[PDB]
Amino acid sequence: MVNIIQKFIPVGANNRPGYAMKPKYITVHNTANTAVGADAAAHARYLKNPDTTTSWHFTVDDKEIYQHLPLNENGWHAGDGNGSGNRASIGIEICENADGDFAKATANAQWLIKTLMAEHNISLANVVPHKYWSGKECPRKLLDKWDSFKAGIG
Ligand SMILES: [Zn+2]
Repeated sequence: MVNIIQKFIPVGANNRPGYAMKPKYITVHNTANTAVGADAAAHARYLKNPDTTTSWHFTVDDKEIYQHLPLNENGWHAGDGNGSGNRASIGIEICENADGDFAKATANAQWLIKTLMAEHNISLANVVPHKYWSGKECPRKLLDKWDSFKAGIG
């Protein structure tokens, strides 16, 4: 059990569409941000920035987890417009801050996905990477061994 801090993007913000959502998929991402301090809390603040344009539900680092959006709304992260990526899936971001431990962040993320699958009846097969929707190289550090990553969710 990892601690999940809720810090919802305010209603009204540009990056919070508010469109109703019934998640059927779960999209895994990698911030691709190696800067020091670029953790979960950092992304929560970043997302509440009035000029931010993207948005997702969870951000994971080696220490804890932040929720930016309710699970009944969508976010912009799968880069596939109104496709199921953005409109029917829970977006999760795994931090890569050089001052943290990616392996530990991944273990925390695997726990979150497992719990998320049980609460919204989402099969392991519907746990896909960002690359599944837009074809972009994301999660970069996870793609190479993607099958092994899912095998560890349990
Ligand atoms: Zn991504």
